[PDB]
Amino acid sequence: QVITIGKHVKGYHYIIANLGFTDGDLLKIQFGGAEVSGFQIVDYDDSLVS
Amino acid sequence: NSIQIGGLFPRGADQEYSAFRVGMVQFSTSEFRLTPHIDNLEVANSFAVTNAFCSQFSRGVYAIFGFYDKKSVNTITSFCGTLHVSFITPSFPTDGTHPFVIQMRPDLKGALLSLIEYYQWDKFAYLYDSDRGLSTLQAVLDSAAEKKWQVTAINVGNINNDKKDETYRSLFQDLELKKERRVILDCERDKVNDIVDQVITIGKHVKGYHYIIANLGFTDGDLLKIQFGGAEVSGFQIVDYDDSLVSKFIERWSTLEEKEYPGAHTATIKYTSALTYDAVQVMTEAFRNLRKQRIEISRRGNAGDCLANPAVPWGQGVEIERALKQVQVEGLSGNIKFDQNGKRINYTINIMELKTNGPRKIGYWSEVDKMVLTEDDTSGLEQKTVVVTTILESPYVMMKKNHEMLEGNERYEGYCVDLAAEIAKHCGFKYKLTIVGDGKYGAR
Amino acid sequence: NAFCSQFSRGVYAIFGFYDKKSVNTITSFCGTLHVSFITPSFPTDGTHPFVIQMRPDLKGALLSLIEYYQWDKFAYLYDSDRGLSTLQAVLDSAAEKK
Repeated sequence: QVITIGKHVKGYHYIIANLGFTDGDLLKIQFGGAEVSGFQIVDYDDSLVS
Repeated sequence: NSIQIGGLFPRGADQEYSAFRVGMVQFSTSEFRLTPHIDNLEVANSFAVTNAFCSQFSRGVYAIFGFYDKKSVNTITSFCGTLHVSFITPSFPTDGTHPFVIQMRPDLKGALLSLIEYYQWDKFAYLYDSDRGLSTLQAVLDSAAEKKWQVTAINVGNINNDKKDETYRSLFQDLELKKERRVILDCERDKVNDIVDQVITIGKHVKGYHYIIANLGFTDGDLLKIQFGGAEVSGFQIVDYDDSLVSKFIERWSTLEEKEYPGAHTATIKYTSALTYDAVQVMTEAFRNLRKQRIEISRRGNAGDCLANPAVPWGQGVEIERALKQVQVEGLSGNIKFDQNGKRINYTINIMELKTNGPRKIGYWSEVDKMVLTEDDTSGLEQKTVVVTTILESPYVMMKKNHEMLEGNERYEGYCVDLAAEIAKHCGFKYKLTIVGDGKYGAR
Repeated sequence: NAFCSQFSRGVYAIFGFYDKKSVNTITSFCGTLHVSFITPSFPTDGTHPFVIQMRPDLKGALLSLIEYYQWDKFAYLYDSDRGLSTLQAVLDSAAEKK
């Protein structure tokens, strides 16, 4: 609904409050203009993870 | 009289071919009938055009119908002038005035150059694809040279699909080198549906941008995802849905079976499909008139070789074409008339601009009467000039010496005249300077 | 008819000129009938098989020459009858080179 009204442009900023910040669709607003930041409890670069 | 006709469809035009069959259901009359030699074949290979053309010549059909390619437009003109075979197309308009060539798509350029001037533009980009022809592209640069316009033209359709993600990101940054706000798009509806998604991907649908779609089915694509974007997108309709004859057909169209007619169990229709349905209305009227004229078309279907040297023509098809251009009926495109070349006249296209409710009409453009807006003042809020009362006083309110040539708030000068701007500067309103009647300051 | 004549002759190579109205014709047959054709006329656009051409391209030298003359603004008269690929090509660089 944000990208519907186009509020992903430069000047906006968004913060997601969970641990799987990378779980949802981040791709459609990857090139939006705003800045979206979050967290990981899980690092994918670990051996035991990989 | 079931008459040998010829029909060549590009593979995929099934809604049109359904709408062809609807007009075949609708406009087939009692006495004379049609022998549809349907050719659902590709349009790219002119050899494949050729063998299918010589097939119906070997069939000796009395009319050929269907679409054509820009690669095959010089092919079919090289034969319809040659073999004297009257062909009818709904596809894009031709350039050269060719005989035995009938076309159903009206021109767009006269309304469009009106619309730019109606929007009163000076500088804009212009994306386009070569595959539809370039006569519009050639035409606009002429007026742009005349109207000193600064036009950026970029062909886009030769980009492959396999990289059709980053080329655009490369592309619109190049438009942001000049930071463009005014874009005219002229491609396919699907190409529009390709590119509009990439715009909303990078979010260039916000306020400040403006887009113009160069087709007749401006309302065909997804307008919904950018209905609430911020930019302004405007276009045209050859087909007005509010007509009775239209709405009757909509009741017929939507009630069709999707399996019995693919792509027909829908609310609205392609305007291409409308010209298909309009053509048979003409095409029955054509064979209607030669029986009213009592003209026999009694010629064999054994027309010989198309490579007969020389292939002898037959002048009844001259008279067939002669009776075509006198046809004036009412269809989904409305009133239709021809020139001496089969090119359409006496047509009128409306202007449709996407709004919050959706698309809406503001005006038309007749074929000769230019862009006349049709006037619906739905602006329920309009910023009223407020009433500023005062009285003539040096140095507060003094008449300008040339108040006669001047007008309104300019005729009044003095100290307070400066101040009235400042509050209007600060409080943003509009106003009108008015004078007290009796010339008194005021007492009970 | 002249093409099908030499096909009826079954000649081993066809040679000569062509039109911009017939360029889509001959490509629609040399790809089809697999007949190697050679032209000296203007260069083609699509990479077509069985199509041999003798005229080299002009656009790479010409865009060099404008930059060699270091230009910014100019008129450009042209005729459609030779093709328009040069016209399409220059507007791309003109958009790039403002």
